[PDB]
Amino acid sequence: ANPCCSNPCQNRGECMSTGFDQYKCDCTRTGFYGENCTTPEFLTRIKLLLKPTPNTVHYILTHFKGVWNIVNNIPFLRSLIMKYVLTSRSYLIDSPPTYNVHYGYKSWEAFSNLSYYTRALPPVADDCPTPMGVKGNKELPDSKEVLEKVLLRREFIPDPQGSNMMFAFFAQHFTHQFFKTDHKRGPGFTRGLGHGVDLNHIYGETLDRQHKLRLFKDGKLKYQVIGGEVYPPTVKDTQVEMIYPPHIPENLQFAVGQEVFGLVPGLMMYATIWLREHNRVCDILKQEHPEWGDEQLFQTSRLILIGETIKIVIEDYVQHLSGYHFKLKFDPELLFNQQFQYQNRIASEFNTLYHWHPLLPDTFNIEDQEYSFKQFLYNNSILLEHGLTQFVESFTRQIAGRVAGGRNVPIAVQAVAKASIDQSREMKYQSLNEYRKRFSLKPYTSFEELTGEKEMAAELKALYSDIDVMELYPALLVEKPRPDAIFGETMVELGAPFSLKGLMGNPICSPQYWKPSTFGGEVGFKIINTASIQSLICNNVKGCPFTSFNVQ
Amino acid sequence: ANPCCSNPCQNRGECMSTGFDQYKCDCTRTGFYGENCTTPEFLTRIKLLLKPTPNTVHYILTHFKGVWNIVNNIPFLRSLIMKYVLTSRSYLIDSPPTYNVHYGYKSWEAFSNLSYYTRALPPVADDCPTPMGVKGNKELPDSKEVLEKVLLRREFIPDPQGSNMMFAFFAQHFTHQFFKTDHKRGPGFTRGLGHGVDLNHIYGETLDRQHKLRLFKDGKLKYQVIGGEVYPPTVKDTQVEMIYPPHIPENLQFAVGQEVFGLVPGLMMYATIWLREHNRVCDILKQEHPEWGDEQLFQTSRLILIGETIKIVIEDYVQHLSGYHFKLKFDPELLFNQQFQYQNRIASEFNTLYHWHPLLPDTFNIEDQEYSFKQFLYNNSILLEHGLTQFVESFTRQIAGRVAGGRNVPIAVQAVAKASIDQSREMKYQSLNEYRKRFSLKPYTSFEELTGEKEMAAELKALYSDIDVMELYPALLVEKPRPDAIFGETMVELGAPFSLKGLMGNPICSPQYWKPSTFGGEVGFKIINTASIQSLICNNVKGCPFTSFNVQ
Ligand code: HEM
Ligand code: HEM
Ligand SMILES: *[C@@H]1O[C@H](CO)[C@@H](O[C@@H]2O[C@H](CO)[C@@H](O)[C@H](O)[C@H]2NC(C)=O)[C@H](O)[C@H]1NC(C)=O
Ligand SMILES: *[C@@H]1O[C@H](CO)[C@@H](O[C@@H]2O[C@H](CO)[C@@H](O)[C@H](O)[C@H]2NC(C)=O)[C@H](O)[C@H]1NC(C)=O
Ligand SMILES: CCCCCCCCO[C@@H]1O[C@H](CO)[C@@H](O)[C@H](O)[C@H]1O
Ligand SMILES: CCCCCCCCO[C@@H]1O[C@H](CO)[C@@H](O)[C@H](O)[C@H]1O
Ligand SMILES: CCCCCCCCO[C@@H]1O[C@H](CO)[C@@H](O)[C@H](O)[C@H]1O
Ligand SMILES: CCCCCCCCO[C@@H]1O[C@H](CO)[C@@H](O)[C@H](O)[C@H]1O
Ligand SMILES: COc1ccc2cc([C@H](C)C(=O)O)ccc2c1
Ligand SMILES: COc1ccc2cc([C@H](C)C(=O)O)ccc2c1
Ligand SMILES: *[C@@H]1O[C@H](CO)[C@@H](O)[C@H](O)[C@H]1NC(C)=O
Ligand SMILES: *[C@@H]1O[C@H](CO)[C@@H](O)[C@H](O)[C@H]1NC(C)=O
Ligand SMILES: *[C@@H]1O[C@H](CO)[C@@H](O)[C@H](O)[C@H]1NC(C)=O
Ligand SMILES: *[C@H]1O[C@H](CO)[C@@H](O)[C@H](O)[C@H]1NC(C)=O
Ligand SMILES: [Cl-]
Ligand SMILES: [Cl-]
Repeated sequence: ANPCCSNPCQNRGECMSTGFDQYKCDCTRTGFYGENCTTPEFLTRIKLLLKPTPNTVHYILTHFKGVWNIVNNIPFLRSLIMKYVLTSRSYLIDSPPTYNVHYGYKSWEAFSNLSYYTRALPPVADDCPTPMGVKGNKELPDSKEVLEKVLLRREFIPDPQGSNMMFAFFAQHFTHQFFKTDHKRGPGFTRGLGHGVDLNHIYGETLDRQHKLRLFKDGKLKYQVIGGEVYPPTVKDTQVEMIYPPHIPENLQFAVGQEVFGLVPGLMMYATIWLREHNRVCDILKQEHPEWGDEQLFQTSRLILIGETIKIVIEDYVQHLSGYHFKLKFDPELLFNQQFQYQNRIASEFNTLYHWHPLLPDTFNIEDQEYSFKQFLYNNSILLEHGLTQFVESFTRQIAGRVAGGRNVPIAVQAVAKASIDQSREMKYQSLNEYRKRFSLKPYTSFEELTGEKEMAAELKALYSDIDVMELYPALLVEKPRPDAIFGETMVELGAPFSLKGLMGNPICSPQYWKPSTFGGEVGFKIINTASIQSLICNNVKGCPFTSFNVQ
Repeated sequence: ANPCCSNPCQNRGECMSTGFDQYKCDCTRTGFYGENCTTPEFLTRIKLLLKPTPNTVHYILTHFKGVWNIVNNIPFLRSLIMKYVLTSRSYLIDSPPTYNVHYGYKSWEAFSNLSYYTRALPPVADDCPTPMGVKGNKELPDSKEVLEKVLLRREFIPDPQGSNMMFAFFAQHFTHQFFKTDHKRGPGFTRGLGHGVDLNHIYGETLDRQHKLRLFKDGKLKYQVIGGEVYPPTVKDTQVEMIYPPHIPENLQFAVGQEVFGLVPGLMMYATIWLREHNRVCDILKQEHPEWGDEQLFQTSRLILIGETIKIVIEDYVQHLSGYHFKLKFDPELLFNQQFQYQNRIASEFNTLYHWHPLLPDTFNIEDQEYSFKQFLYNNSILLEHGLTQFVESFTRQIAGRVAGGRNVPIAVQAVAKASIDQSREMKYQSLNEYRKRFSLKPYTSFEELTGEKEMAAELKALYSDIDVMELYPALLVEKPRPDAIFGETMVELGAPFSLKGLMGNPICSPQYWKPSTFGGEVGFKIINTASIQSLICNNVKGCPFTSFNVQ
């Protein structure tokens, strides 16, 4: 019965009830006016005429490779373009943040309480007649039916962009520092109170956990040596709580910053690589600063690793998944003459869209072994048996699955996929098309337009009836991909703003931090500015195997 | 020991050790270069040449009233000047924040741990040969001797700016939402995790406390009615913890957001006024929104009261203490085309400088009574006996003491003033002159220059020996005042940056919050934009007595 249930205000106008059955739209700074903020100002009309579509911009970025090779070697132009990428994306994110699962209006509680994920769109109010507001049936379709018909994998569909298992596990490892759902409280709550790239998945969320993981000599993290190789220490040694099933013996209960990283050896591979990297940087800093104590060595190494992470995420990881011929750049100085907020709050919708389970293969192929999900999960003995070198060589060669395009979620994780649907509903997510509008995208007018195809589209129409009631999460996984691409339009145009804002919003990118002295001088600073996924592997994995996020 | 102990890097350059007995200065973005960041770039030379001193700017702002009267009535020019006041002041504050009591270098711990006050200047390292670094004697002078010789009141010295007890108690009430030292941890730690104007001193720091203070009908806060007058509810009724001696009568144990506010009736006066204001705003919003529930009424009223507070602080409180003929303005829109960070971390030095105990009179004069400190402390019966109307009338008439100029701290609070000195030392504060340099002020070259007189200067020279080892806090209280002013140069040039940044950094000032719908529509927004100390009192105090921050 909330008069704002229909989501009447357009173009980011805010709806407020003015009585039991009346509403008012606040069109402040939208560029539009009128009852529903749909009448454009003159300069807004000009902007809408000139603005190219995401599909047009994507086409330009993924063609003309010869022209981009030239542009990439003109620093002024590369800087200009990267600057526009950062600013245009970041403008789509509210900062300071606004809504959350419990607040569809701005409040001090929603602003101040860091235990909530924020919300890019407010929840559908509890008293609205339908799940999506006023459109659709009284109940959304059975999530098991949605899952089985259009999400579950029949035959494995490989990623045409050539993403590999190094990419899949990097995505999981990296994102799991800021997607840490507090299941005790609910799906709209997080345990990652840093709300970004703080490397708590290496160092621990709390000071007591950090201190249990630290050696307190030379800035270093605790470790063990097994057959001459460095691995994280044990739960027994450190008293650091981890999630393991009872059958895992004490010697295989590795303790790392993030309590869930014993789940799969792919996570423990990266946990081990980053642990080694921290201790490597400690050695470098000690060489430069014989006068420094353990605490400053530890803290400075952490800041360097934060920098390395952001560098690799932009110039290797995002570079790869983007598919662009343009060479992306990690350069905080690009924002120093721009309006930009050095802060971030993690959005629930960002968490939801990043459930990239179709990346996962049917089996995990290491050396000449093909491990099932059941064999792979909670099995660090696989890591010890093969070693990091073989893990990297094998993961670099193994292709990942396509995320968009439908029917590619492995059956082994069907319950996780269903949970993503169900939890979106619990959190009262607005529809796909509302989210499309929120990120300046044209609403889909049919299910065939969404999928680019007839079969799944017809299945969805029978389930949902109205395209305006289609849900965000399943839509991301069935969406028509870009040509030979891993993702469709909605994934990129939502994903990119959340991602780049989260990376550049870090305080190390602010002008008072982005200085050599922050990182122990020019040598420390250069570790950040020259970091890559290859360098990380080369320095910390025996033999310096070749690696990349693309299969060969 | 540490080669950075002498504070060699100038002009906000950062010092890093490069060995046991060698340092480097990082002059990045300072405008200077060379070993100590003292060689200016050409543009810096020009800016230095043209830039007027604070004393010259203060002169211009406090003279030429006829010209300012014209300026104040030309909106474009008033906006231009206020914009420059906000941006030039805020530029002096590091945001995101950097140092704290435990970290003299940037670290993730210092950035992320909200339990610390931040630091405008890093602490003097523990292994430095002297308290201030390398200058001065091995120990600072006896703090009791400094207190007695130059701080303690002989005869009451009234404020020549005419500040009254409404002003004094407003300062105390307002600032104690963000100065809440966690004495269990130490003077460098805070319990005010909002780090700004969140009105926790009305609503409680934690959700548990807030919920005990709330009525859960119509958005309102609980209250009691004594002699037909509204007062805060009791500790017994609410179960909220307050600090009171055990003998205080049950009905006089008033429970409010801030646990210390039973300390003096002056604080409880403002607590009662704001409580009434919250409930008054609830009534207004209920009339506008009969469809709204208790939670939205409560939250929206809180946001409105935050706005009212910022409005009153700038346009009444700061306006008064500034002494300027220019009419200051609370207008978030002034910053929308500027680079500005909507965040704040409370600085330890801001806490220290705001210990304005000389404001306090020898006795508290209400109606025909003159209460001693002993009679006034923890004595809410005084408030009940006289009533709010009489409190306002009396405190509007009673003059407060001068803060600068020396020898005006009442002996009744001598232990608090001594603690301010001792805790500054414990927190390893750098010297007055280092702080002056940090805020673009010229170092004092003698004690006579500091005080503008001979007697106190001579006592200080005998105690401290070197002007470069004079301490910040006692210096603020002995500094030569501006002509017929309450403060000297150092108080204004340090206080203003911290103050204005804390006010404008609030999320309600950000573009996504600063719109009518945030506050329940134009009716709510108007409450903020028309707020004043006179209207606060008129709306909530029987008989609408005249009030002001200056004696008439
Ligand atoms: C390696 C095999 C994997 C397994 C066995 C697995 C399993 C799971 C499970 C059981 C959950 C909890 C779901 C719930 O709350 O009910 C989860 C959450 C999640 N997964 Fe995976 N997953 C895997 C790989 C990946 C990959 C490659 C990604 C790509 C980024 C990913 C992204 C996520 C995200 C973002 C969450 C939400 C985390 C949170 O909110 O705490 N997962 N996964
Ligand atoms: C009215 C009588 C007042 C009394 C009896 C009083 C007493 C005290 C006491 C006992 C403390 C705690 C000291 C400590 O534990 O280290 C304190 C702190 C403080 N006082 Fe006052 N004071 C009064 C008025 C004022 C006024 C008018 C101001 C003006 C702003 C003020 C500013 C402060 C500040 C900023 C603190 C530090 C708060 C914190 O960090 O927790 N006080 N005062
Ligand atoms: C942030 O919000 C959550 C949700 O309201 C708070 O968690 C609740 O706190 C209340 C009051 O203490 C408890 O009674 C509930 O059991 C908590 N859990 C819920 C409702 O999920 C949390 O306290 C808030 N955090 C802060 C810092 O205030
Ligand atoms: C913020 O920093 C303080 C100071 O280091 C932390 O408090 C300490 O916590 C450690 C580890 O639990 C204890 O050994 C000390 O007793 C505490 N010291 C003091 C002075 O209180 C605090 O835990 C940090 N807060 C957060 C959120 O990490
Ligand atoms: C020639 C390529 C220039 C690089 C800029 C493109 C980076 C992504 O630019 C995006 O394009 C979309 C459609 O115009 C907009 O909706 C987004 O706000 C914008 O960030
Ligand atoms: C005529 C003055 C109108 C402009 C208002 C200026 C408000 C105070 O401006 C201050 O002046 C100081 C001395 O120049 C500077 O050091 C500070 O950075 C600046 O904020
Ligand atoms: C356009 C008008 C410019 C006139 C500016 C008057 C400058 C007054 O400058 C003087 O500077 C001294 C600095 O120590 C202070 O002690 C004096 O109080 C102050 O009057
Ligand atoms: C309220 C005063 C309590 C402390 C006073 C004793 C400390 C001695 O301090 C002295 O006080 C004299 C009298 O004011 C001054 O003439 C001297 O300059 C000063 O050194
Ligand atoms: C989380 O998912 C994504 C998907 C696509 C992205 C594309 C881009 C490029 C650089 C872009 O078009 O902005 C960035 C981040 C992205 C994150
Ligand atoms: C906390 O103590 C102060 C003292 C002086 C101030 C002056 C000003 C004016 C407007 C200024 O010169 O900026 C603002 C705030 C101030 C706070
Ligand atoms: C505003 O939207 C409503 C429904 O959302 C529609 O009926 C109405 O016509 C719109 N008003 C205008 C003036 O366009
Ligand atoms: C764990 O992996 C090993 C190989 O390292 C494999 O032989 C074993 O079967 C796995 N454990 C389980 C429970 O499947
Ligand atoms: C408290 O105030 C009352 C007047 O309201 C006064 O008579 C009494 O002396 C005071 N109590 C104490 C303990 O000083
Ligand atoms: C700073 O370096 C200068 C060189 O210009 C040197 O003369 C001076 O001694 C240094 N600083 C100090 C602490 O004197
Ligand atoms: Cl990302
Ligand atoms: Cl202030």
